[PDB]
Amino acid sequence: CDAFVGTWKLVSSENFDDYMKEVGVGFATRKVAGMAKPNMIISVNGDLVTIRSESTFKNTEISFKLGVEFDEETVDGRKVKSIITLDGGALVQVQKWDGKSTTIKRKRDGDKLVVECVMKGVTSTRVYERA
Ligand SMILES: CCCCCCCC/C=C\CCCCCCCC(=O)O
Repeated sequence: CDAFVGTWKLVSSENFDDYMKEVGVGFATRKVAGMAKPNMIISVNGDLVTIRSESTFKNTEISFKLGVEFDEETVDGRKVKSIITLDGGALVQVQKWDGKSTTIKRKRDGDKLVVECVMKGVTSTRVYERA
């Protein structure tokens, strides 16, 4: 997960609003949340990985052990159970809440960090470049 370490900047987003809507995010949040060009800061300390997202709207931060389920309060306000594992070079995150589930995969693609989100078939792709 050292290949993910660093600060990243959003450079392109595709279908993110559709994803949020499939997730159930409210109109206001979707608008403000989508307005953003958040920075993602990933760091590793021992077996604890931290993924931070910063923007003018809201900052988020989760610290976890890969493979151990934990509580996460998403940027849109959901309180979910997340599990993040390292598979094939990608960080695969699954969030579960109110009987629903969504997958967020973070992978390295060339010199970029690509975030793919999936909810009920609706998928969004966000590309980040080193800040
Ligand atoms: C309202 C969105 C809820 C889902 C948030 C998780 C998005 C994961 C995918 C790509 C990283 C996007 C940047 C992090 C979200 C913060 C957005 C913000 O408020 O600036």
